Amino acid sequence: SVQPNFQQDKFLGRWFSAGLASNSSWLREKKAALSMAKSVVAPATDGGLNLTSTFLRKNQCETRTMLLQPAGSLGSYSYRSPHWGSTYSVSVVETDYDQYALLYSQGSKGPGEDFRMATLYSRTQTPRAELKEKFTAFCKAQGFTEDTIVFLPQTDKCM
Repeated sequence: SVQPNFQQDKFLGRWFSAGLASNSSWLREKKAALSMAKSVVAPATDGGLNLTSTFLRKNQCETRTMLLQPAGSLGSYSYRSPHWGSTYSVSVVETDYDQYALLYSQGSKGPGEDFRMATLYSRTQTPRAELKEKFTAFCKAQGFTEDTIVFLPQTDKCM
């Protein structure tokens, strides 16, 4: 269920984490108390991607980097989390490269297999209405209910 003819080089660069849906209420709640700054997608050695997220947590700038290892079809990745004792499938399901990308993740190993999440990445920090609806429509088709779909607070700090 990857974006057809996915081109990794065009997915590189700056993105803003503008929305999320998840079946984990804990995760949604933790994320919403953060303020998202910017994300950066960079090439990784294994042929995949390094995803670096910058955010505000209790008024402090924080950064986290995740290695997205190539999995199957181009646009699909695996993320290993030692903390969660789990591996997650991560897929770029839909993107036009220059405005939005929709990512979908679910566990593939360990207790994390119970976990599902959709993310809206936008090239602009405030996405147009058309892009927000693209995200909500995707989330609804994937069985996320209305109150599990979150638009995330943003910040201009940390940059």
